Amino acid sequence: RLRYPPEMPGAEVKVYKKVDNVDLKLYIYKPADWKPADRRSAIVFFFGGGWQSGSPAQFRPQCEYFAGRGMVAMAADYRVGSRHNVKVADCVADAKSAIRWVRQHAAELGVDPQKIVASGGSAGGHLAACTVMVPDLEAPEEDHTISSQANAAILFNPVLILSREGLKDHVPRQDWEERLRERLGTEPKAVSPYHHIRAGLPPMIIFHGTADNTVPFETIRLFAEAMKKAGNRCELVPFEGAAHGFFNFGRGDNLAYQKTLELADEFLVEIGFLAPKG
Ligand SMILES: [Cl-]
Repeated sequence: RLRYPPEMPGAEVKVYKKVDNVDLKLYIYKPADWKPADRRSAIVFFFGGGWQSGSPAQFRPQCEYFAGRGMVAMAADYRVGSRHNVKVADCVADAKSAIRWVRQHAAELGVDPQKIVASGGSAGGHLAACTVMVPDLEAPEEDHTISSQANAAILFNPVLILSREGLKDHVPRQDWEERLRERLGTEPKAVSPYHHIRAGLPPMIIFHGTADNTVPFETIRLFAEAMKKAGNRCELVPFEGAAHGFFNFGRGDNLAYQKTLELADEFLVEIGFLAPKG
């Protein structure tokens, strides 16, 4: 019941990438007092759906929230398996193309090109994480010299471990890695945020349910532990007993929705991307 293509009432629509004969769109929400020479922080949301399905509609409520707070907030479309027959590496390239485009067009968007936040849920959280910390896998036909790298991330139960290398798997299952290579369209490590943990990365906040049966909470704890040891600001907010998707607008009386927004907001204030309320 999440429509594709979404209505996105009140959004300005921009095509950020043309590829395989599809126009990939950003649904852009500006604040009421937006003017062209502004230098606002921006946020780009990537929907979840296993890199197979989903809709930018998922993050419309969050875009409206952050536009109300003075950000240029947007939800990005990206290619997925069920509609475009792509693999995960393609989705990653699209997400990188979105951040590049916003940076490239920062002036006309009224945006500070160094305050661009990547955000998303599950598979889309994975994409957001890739824009912050995984090297580009392919050179774009558009905007070649602009960085794709986001300046911060806000992740809603992301997928962050996509390879089993350097883990405590008791037997070598190189076969599992070969199968992953075929599914992902590249070497699994090359789209596995966990395998790119290093010092000097942009800051992030992660919301994850401790009862998540799709993405184990322990994968996220490992990630955050390692990020902190590398000296990165990586705030892990557990939601005790919560399941995958807990944060969505319309779930559990919107309590987790509201809480994640408050905390994401405080994060952005903490890192200097938003003015304190008032
Ligand atoms: Cl779950």
